[PDB]
Amino acid sequence: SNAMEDLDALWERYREAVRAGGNPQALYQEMVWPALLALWREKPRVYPFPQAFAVSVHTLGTSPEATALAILGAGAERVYVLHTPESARFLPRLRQDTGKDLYPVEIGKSDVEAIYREVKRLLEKHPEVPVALDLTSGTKAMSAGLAAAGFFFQRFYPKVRVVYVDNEDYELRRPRAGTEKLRILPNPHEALAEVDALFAKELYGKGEFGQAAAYFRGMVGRTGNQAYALYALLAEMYRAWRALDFGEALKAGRKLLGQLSQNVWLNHPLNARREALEAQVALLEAVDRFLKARDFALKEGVYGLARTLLHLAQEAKEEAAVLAALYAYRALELLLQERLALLGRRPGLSPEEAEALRKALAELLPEEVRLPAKLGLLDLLAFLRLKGDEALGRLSLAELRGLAGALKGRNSALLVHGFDVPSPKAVEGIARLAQGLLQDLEARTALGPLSPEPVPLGF
Amino acid sequence: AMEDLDALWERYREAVQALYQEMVWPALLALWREKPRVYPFPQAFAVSVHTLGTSPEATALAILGAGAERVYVLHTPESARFLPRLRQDTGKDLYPVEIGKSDVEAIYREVKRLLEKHPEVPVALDLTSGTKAMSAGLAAAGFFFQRFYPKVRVVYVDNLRRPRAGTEKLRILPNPHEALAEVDALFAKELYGKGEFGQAAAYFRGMVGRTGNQAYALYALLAEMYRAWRALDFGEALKAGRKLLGQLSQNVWLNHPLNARREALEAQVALLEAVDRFLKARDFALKEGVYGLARTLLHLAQEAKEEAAVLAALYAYRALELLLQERLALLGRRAPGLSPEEAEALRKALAELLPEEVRLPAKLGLLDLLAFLRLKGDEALGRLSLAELRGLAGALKGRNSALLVHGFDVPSPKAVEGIARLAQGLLQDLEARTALGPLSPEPVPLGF
Ligand code: NI
Ligand code: NI
Ligand code: NI
Ligand code: NI
Ligand code: NI
Ligand code: NI
Repeated sequence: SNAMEDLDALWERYREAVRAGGNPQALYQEMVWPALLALWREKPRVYPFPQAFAVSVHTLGTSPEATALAILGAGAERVYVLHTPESARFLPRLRQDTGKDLYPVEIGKSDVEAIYREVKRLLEKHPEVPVALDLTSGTKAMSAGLAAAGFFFQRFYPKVRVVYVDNEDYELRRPRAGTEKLRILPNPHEALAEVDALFAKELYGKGEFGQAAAYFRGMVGRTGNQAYALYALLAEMYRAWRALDFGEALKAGRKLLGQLSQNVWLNHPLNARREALEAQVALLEAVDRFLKARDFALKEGVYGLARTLLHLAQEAKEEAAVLAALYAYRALELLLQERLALLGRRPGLSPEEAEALRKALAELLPEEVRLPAKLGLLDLLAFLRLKGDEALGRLSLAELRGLAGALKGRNSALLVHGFDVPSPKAVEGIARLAQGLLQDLEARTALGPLSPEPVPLGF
Repeated sequence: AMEDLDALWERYREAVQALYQEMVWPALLALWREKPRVYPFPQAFAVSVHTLGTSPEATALAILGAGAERVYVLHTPESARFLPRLRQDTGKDLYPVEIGKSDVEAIYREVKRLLEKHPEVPVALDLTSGTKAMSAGLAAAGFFFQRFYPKVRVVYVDNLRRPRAGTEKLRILPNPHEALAEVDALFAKELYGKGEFGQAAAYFRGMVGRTGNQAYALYALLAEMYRAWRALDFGEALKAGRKLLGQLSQNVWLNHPLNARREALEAQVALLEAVDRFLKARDFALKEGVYGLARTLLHLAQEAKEEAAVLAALYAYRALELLLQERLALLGRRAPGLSPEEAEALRKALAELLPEEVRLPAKLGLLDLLAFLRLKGDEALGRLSLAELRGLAGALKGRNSALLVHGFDVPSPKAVEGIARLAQGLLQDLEARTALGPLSPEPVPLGF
């Protein structure tokens, strides 16, 4: 590699020329710079891994040489030079040492805002190709602004990379001739493994449990730390729980508690809220078992199911009305059914009862109106309240008559058997009624801490 | 105090580098000590972190300017020889931390540790001194961590051959969003790409509020149309689509990027119109609205298949039910159109499928409706293998048995999958018998 060799020889000759005592600036300009330029012309030195760039953008200040090296090292077809007004005079020489067509763009020395604007415009212009942002030359504000722009815009233009010419200083108070290397400045997200936890925590606070679980699981692979696995389990539980997959939720929670039990994890932050987690997993057990059993005697399973549905209805209430009404309807139906289970039957209708019920329903809304084989929602209200039901007897008639409209419409909704779009006031009425019943049932149940919200992550 | 510094600078230029030291330095120092000059708007800092390269003076002025009680100095091997002068000029004790000159990841690690140590106080990250990799690294770390430590700020000392002594200003470096409002736009696009249509709509609305441009109001109407569509509120979706279409008709917007997809857009809005008609009439003669409703429900089922299997089962059940009901409308029947020879024939058909004493409810269920439609030689259903009808029979019986309707079952993914495939075939058949236009399926690309 002769160019490299005759260059090292020129560096030692330079050493002796400055040891003799000449002004080393001109001795560098004549002795060294054309051989270094030659070395980078023939074979650009890039690290850590070689890359192809379609576009390169370069801040420019006092030192044209390093920018020339950076242009040659990125090897882009299209080249932009973000330069201060003073350094425009350097652009012909920059054009000559480099042999590229340059696109100059003038920027004030303190104008960081303009750096941001120029990067944004340039990425809108080149949105699908690898782009190199070279911060080597310029004021601290220009270079830091370019790096900050690159890393920020990587979120929307993932082929952007930030680069710079790393020079190592080695008597001769100057970088050694052949040691400069074009490097990629690593993104802080890339370079810090554990910061994924921050992202995960953020996503956990907003209830996006699946994505938080993904961040935790991948962090296990990257950093090799198994504590995050536990966090993953937790998020997955809350995902399966919110998805009404109670079996998957219970499985994940049991695995999590079994991990929290080992001595190796006694100091895991999740052990600080261990009581609440055991209460929640207990809820999951009760619900899973009640789903298998369909027995309305197990009050705790009915409670967990209904409460989960009501939580989902309240979360859907503003942006997904039809969904919300579906959830709320199933909750209220379950709760009324447990009320009936307090009595004898699930169908046990005597004719004195059937007649008295036609009376009750008729007086509510015409006694000719007929009653179906399985009891409706308002049907169920009338049968239970007709039997003086404590929480259903407390009902106000003003509310009752306005609910009556919503209660007939349960199977008639878009997502069950009909085409109704729900009236939001009807959704709120169903939800409020369901909530009062949920509270009465909660009173006659054996409950843990009763913590609705997911557990705080502890870090 | 500062006028005095100016007098010293004119006297400097007249007496004209060590004379910059002796003449000017302690007066500049003293100006920064007495009242530090911080811009654009001053503030207090609890923690200060400084990279240190070859220029200890600017770092001294930065340490004074930030006014922090705890000062961390991130220095190179060489830079250690500057630590006394720093302590002498600032009059502060310093926590030194050694770094390599291009060890950027050690800068990132240090900032991370220091922010874990000080999570709820204003922290100034000063990049004035250091290699390009050190300063760029500190700025990058500051802006990245700002999302999780909002009180972090990045700062720097802003500057004949020397800069005039009184003009140095400790400045706060803005992050890109602070300096460029329009990037909230980019955020919108990302949300729009992920399906969170409401948040995209709100973003575009705010952009109209600030920039005063109505094109982003068109984008907001687009996102709101898709949000209402996804929520199965076809009235509001039809509303927003109508208005937007009327705008893209107007001449003021002839170059709007959305017009670049108008042929798709129109079709979708027509679809909404059809659906609205159907929903008001409950009349299965309106084939277009049936197709639009069933297709929306099937898209929702597919997007919920992985994570929300219960919800996806509900969606797919409703789609399949609507499609079978339309197949029934072909024969001019509904839901009660039974005669005894037919009911018995269906008992024998169903029993042969699954024991010939089965009960048929008054109103037909999914499996009952399907077998009945075979008993009437309906074409699309008639070309099912008896094997796959046996394999679908279980999932077809659980129509009202699912957790989200009348029962408690969790779906097997094969059951939801098979019901969604059956409904898909019926949907293609109905697609032949409608004219819904170009009908691009996914949301139209924003066009920027
Ligand atoms: Ni040679
Ligand atoms: Ni990550
Ligand atoms: Ni979401
Ligand atoms: Ni919640
Ligand atoms: Ni039903
Ligand atoms: Ni989709």
